[PDB]
Amino acid sequence: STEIPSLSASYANSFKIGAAVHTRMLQTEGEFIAKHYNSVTAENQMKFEEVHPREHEYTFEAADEIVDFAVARGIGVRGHTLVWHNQTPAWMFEDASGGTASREMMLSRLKQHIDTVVGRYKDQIYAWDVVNEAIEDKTDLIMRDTKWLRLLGEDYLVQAFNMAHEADPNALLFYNDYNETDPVKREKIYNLVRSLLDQGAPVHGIGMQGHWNIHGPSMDEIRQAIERYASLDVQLHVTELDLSVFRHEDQRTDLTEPTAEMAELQQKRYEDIFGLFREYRSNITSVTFWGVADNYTWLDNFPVRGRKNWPFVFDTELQPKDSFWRIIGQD
Ligand SMILES: O[C@@H]1[C@@H](O)[C@H](NCc2ccc(Oc3ccccc3)cc2)C=C[C@H]1O
Repeated sequence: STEIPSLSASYANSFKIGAAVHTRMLQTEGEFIAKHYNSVTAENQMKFEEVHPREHEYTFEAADEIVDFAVARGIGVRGHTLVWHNQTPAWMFEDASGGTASREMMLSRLKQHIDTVVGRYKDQIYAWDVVNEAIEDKTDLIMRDTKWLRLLGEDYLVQAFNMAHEADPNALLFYNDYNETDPVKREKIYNLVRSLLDQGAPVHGIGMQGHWNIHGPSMDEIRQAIERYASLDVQLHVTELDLSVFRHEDQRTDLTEPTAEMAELQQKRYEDIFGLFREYRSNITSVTFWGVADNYTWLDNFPVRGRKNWPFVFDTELQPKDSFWRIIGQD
């Protein structure tokens, strides 16, 4: 579209290159997106609260527009989170008295939601994040204490995957999570999917969120996670990749642009990462960035409200950053 090669095309024989999108960027960044991405994920417009605000009311307008945009351009679409403890309306977990919904209610409601959401795009979504972030970060805790686990039951994951698989048996069903490289959590995610496959659950892939930063995880840590998850004979997708220039609970806030140090480390960081992905392209079939360009990122408001970040290879003006050129695939 100017002087830079299509990022997605440079990986056409390696793995998809995708981005998290929102309908608001389609009428302005649609061309840029179609040029550089052969996959898209709705950042939020396909989550439970966004498509099923009320029990008897579905609002698919936004998600439908994203799908029409992609499908008409040969662009793949990943469905994000059907079951997650966040961005899920309260009515789903409540009964008529405002009390907690029963197991039977949870099941019938989850069934209807899945059939409607997954069934709507039957054969159009190549991959669905069936369950998102079910494992704890606490060293001594395996399963995250959520309303799905409490009101539906310990088999809520098996339930979710089975219902989604019936709504569309051709879509790849993924289990998505973050801090997937941390040794302790890695083994928990590994044992989860492992146990699921053993139960006969239709889980075909593990989603490595990739919410990393210019300081970690290291190459070796990512390498072990890759090989570990891959050994399960499932596909691996990097679903929400971003490299924050800030660390956890970062105290810095006077930055209008990355420092020279940040820019240098991020550039080298992206190079090493995609170098690693190419090495494992046999296991990785899709790599999605949680955003299009630095002009917008969910990180600008999380975990610090109003703190600008620049975690992508494209800058605020949609121009390729130095990291872009170091990430161009070999096809
Ligand atoms: O849907 C994605 C989601 O999967 C992602 N998880 C990453 C993540 C998970 C937990 C987390 O931890 C906290 C959550 C709330 C409050 C404090 C910490 C921080 C990031 C975030 C972006 C969303 O668009």
